[PDB]
Amino acid sequence: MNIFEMLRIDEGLRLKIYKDTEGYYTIGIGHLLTKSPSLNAAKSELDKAIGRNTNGVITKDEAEKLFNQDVDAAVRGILRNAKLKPVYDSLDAVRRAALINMVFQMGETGVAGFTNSLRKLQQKRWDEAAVNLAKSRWYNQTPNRAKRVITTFRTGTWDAYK
Ligand SMILES: [Cl-]
Ligand SMILES: [Cl-]
Repeated sequence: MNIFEMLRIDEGLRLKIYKDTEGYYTIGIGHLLTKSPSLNAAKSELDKAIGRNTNGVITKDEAEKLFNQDVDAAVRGILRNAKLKPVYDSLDAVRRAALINMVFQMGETGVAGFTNSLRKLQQKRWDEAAVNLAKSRWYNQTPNRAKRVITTFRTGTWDAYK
């Protein structure tokens, strides 16, 4: 298992523009196009992102491409964030993937706000971090996915994904 497979399971794959769990226009493997309620804006962002007149539909290779760019960027965002980096550097590989998953979902900014949990992760207090992480809008809005990431941080295994 790896970050790519993990996220492909959490986000799924859709080749036509859809609305995500927050009602925002997205495409491919959880690639957010826009927070605007205009399908046109969405289509415009899509064209711009792929580099062609898409008409709201893309190919699988196209989706994979956005996915790679997006994973790459999440990592880079982590490495550039003063709050995130130290945590990521302290973690094992399985656990790093869970952090990446959260940043991909909520952005660097969002995750950087989980101060208490971040501290607990840094300290390697697995159970305590899991409990704190669960006290969040994130958990309450997407509990199944949140449960999987949380278990992942708790166990340092891919169990939640097999
Ligand atoms: Cl892009
Ligand atoms: Cl969920």
